[PDB]
Amino acid sequence: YIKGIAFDLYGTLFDVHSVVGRCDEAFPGRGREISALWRQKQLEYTWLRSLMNRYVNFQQATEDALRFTCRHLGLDLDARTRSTLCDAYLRLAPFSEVPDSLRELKRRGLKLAILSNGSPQSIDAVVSHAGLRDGFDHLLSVDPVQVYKPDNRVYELAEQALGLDRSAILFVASNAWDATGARYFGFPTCWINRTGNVFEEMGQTPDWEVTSLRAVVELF
Amino acid sequence: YIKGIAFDLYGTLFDVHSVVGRCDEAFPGRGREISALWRQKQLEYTWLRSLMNRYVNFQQATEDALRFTCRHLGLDLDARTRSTLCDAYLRLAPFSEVPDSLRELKRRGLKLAILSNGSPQSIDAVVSHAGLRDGFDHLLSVDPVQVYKPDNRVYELAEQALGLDRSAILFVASNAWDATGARYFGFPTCWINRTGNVFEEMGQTPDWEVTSLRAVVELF
Repeated sequence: YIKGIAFDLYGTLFDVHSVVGRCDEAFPGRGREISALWRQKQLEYTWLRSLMNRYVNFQQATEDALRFTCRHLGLDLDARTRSTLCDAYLRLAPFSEVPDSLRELKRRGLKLAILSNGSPQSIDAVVSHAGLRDGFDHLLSVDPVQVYKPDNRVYELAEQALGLDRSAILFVASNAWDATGARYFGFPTCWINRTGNVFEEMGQTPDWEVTSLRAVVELF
Repeated sequence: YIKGIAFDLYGTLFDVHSVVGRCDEAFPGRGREISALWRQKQLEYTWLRSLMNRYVNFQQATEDALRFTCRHLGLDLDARTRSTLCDAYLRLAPFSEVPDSLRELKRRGLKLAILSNGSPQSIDAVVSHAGLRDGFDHLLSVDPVQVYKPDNRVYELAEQALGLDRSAILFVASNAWDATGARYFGFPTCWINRTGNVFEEMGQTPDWEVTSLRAVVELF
């Protein structure tokens, strides 16, 4: 019996493809190439920094990842362009079904929370901009723990804040690596696989695999 | 004053491009595509498994990564092909200058060791096959620590086995992420950048950047 739901932010509720536009507007033609690398370095820097115990918040990791991407592509990223592209993450667009689904889940009397790598500021900005702030009971950031996902200390944070046991909290994630972690932690996991990717080969299998949040609403 | 040198194995002393051949022989035309993904999942699985505290040796991680790669490309990887491709890693070919350089470093009275993610069996096979076994004082595997690089517990292992303080051990690595870790640990680091890549954006900078081991020999 689930009483709450924890959602990953970037790539699950909000689409990061929105960034490719701003990237191509700054570096015409290469927008897709920049965004692709940026996304990869962003994740890599959070994983590697947590392992070396050298933490910096998501915004710093994002700035560092962009600086590496441009330097790696030979692109001259000036100060203002840097700030501009990085500000794009504060205006992501929610996936089409996201807004209506959040309302229905909430209406069913479910506790809804966000467990993201983003800083408390980032998370706030993104959800408020999309005007979805009111539909969330908790907006959790990994920041207080000074470590990123998939470190169990991050997941534990969701269990504490919601005041429920992990077995009554559903974990919804688009990244198969994130779902693997939460599954290892003990959260019953729902994987949102819209693009038909395959799960990671790290010993885990989600409890549910759906194509969008729509299937989640109908799970209740 | 350096008294010993720790070397990363896969990609630093021995070339993993040797695998692309066996891959293309099994799946003609797609050999490069398979190898590329395989290498990436291999590293990802070691990082993610260490973070979830769900360790399996390098050989297992390698088998799992190949199984994901083929399933992800739509390729039918049968049991025998699986074993065959995986056995390729036990026969990698050392970079051209590697053999002669190892002899000169050793001749200079330097303690030489290998600190690799590979299993004790893997490491042994690879170096013995190339006939370089005798040029190494220690062949260290992360296995005993039950965790992979860049976890500091892995690096500490090199400092203990060589019986020297980290400041007298030179760390030679081709992967900029590996060099970042060893640099954080305290090892004076030499990065072997043959293909002109850029260093990672994780706060570190190697002490030396060279194009091959040749420059290392001339460093003494």
